[PDB]
Amino acid sequence: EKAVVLDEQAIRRALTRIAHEMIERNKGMNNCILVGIKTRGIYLAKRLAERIEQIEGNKVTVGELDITPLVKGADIPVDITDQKVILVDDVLYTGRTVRAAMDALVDVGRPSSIQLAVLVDRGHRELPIRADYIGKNIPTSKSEKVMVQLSEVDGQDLVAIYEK
Amino acid sequence: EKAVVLDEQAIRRALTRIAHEMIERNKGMNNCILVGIKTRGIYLAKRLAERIEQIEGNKVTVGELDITEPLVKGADIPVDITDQKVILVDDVLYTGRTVRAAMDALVDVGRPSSIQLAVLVDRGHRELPIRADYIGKNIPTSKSEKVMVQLSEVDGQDLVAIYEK
Repeated sequence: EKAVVLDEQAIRRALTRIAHEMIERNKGMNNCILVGIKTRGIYLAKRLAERIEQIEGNKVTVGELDITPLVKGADIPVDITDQKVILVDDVLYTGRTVRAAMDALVDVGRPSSIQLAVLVDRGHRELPIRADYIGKNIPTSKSEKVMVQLSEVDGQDLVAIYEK
Repeated sequence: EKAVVLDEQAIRRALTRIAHEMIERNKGMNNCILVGIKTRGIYLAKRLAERIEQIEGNKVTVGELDITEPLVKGADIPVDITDQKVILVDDVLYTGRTVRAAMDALVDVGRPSSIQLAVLVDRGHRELPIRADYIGKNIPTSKSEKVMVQLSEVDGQDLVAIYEK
């Protein structure tokens, strides 16, 4: 059983607000790198970069990590040394994918700091990891599953909760 | 320049409240392991263990990670942590970089079911998306300030101070 809890318009509004918060907290996002995780993180990062560029007239670099968890691959097209990185995640749940991402980036890139932006936080963390920017908090039971669909890969924009 | 911002009594009152939150969130703390970090984290863990035991009548296992860029020197955790709840105990949370390394050191020894973080003081200025689950006191600071915890077991008295640049 499935329920739609954010529709396209809710997703658009959340991303616009997150982009504003990124401009407020990171001096207009000059020199700060967005790194997507999971399949849909990179597409969220690109959407954010576009919103920021439409305001600041600058270029916001987007990279990605390929994580199962094990970091199996990466594409980060600038040197992140001493730079601000923001991880972009579709759904924050246990935090274990974020931890894998974080350890790889500190180890290989020596950024000055790493923040976390998520479209949805579904709670039930298993590590002391919290998002800095959040589209929507969505309370859940343990047995529920939260999924994000985006235009670029699934063909439409929505967030759904699935029951057991 | 130094300023005392928690005295012995404030520290005692903080630790009593954290022990209560730990009992509420972890089913009375049966089978949950406290792991201290840095020099004073282990002493804070033992104090918490004692307060939880005075209520529950149970045994709360205490372990330690030796961390000195943070480098993990070693560990002493006297039970298997697999599928168990671990709480890291930190004196001062600042950038989160020690806590990051500690989480790595745990996973080296074992595969806990979950890890939480209890800190006496949070001074802000994180550099990683790492936040404490239990907090004695939030102490706002400037970047250039330093926060230090003294405990009786090592320093000879209990206090928290801020040092200016």
